[PDB]
Amino acid sequence: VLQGTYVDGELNGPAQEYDTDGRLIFKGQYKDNIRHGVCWIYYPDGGSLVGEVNEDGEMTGEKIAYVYPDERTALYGKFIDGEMIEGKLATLMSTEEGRPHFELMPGNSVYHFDKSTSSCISTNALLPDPYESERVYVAESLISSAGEGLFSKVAVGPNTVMSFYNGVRITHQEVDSRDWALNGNTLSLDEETVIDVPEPYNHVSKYCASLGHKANHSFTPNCIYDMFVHPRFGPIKCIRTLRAVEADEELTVAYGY
Repeated sequence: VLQGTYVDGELNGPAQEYDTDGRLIFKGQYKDNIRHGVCWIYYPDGGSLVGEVNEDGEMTGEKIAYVYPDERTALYGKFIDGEMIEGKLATLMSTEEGRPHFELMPGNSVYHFDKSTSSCISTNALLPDPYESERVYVAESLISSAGEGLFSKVAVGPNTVMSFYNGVRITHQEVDSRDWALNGNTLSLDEETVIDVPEPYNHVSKYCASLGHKANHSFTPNCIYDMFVHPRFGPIKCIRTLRAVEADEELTVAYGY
């Protein structure tokens, strides 16, 4: 559903778009039937993309931003048609009138869209996700037979995205062909895809771009796997709290597949 102001057979002025479940997914304005000015695109997971659109109404420019679900942490910079070419870490300081004002964080790390393949998990296996690194850490699990576990660095309420589950993308068939010892870290993304963190990447000294594969299974979990559109990893899953969680609590999830 689209709701917009129309002047002379054409959309002109404020407009909002909802998806089937009724979630607001876009807020902006149109000019001559084309999106115009500063527009906001919201993803079901709470993340968003904001910036002045180009003349074809596309999220293309040098001052576009992807904003994480805390509505504060952002990756600011060059995007073409919504795909991040080069984003730098920043903080959304305020939104006077329609527009966001960003403050860059110190540092030289730049981020870009880097969806994985069957073989390659990442062009920067050791560049941590900035939003996740402030929320969780890996340490020895309190489940005895488990080994390492994922813990919260801070206290947060229900429905909070804490970690991302990225990995190589392979087929359900390949996973169901050879077996068990190699399937420790597989998660079904969709009917056609399975995400896996194999080989040497299962260890944080070798891969720490995302840490979701570290959460252990539990039958009374405090988190859940959820779909997530990430500006660097693409369509993946994230780990979201099911209830309030205190600082240093182990995060556990129900079986995915």
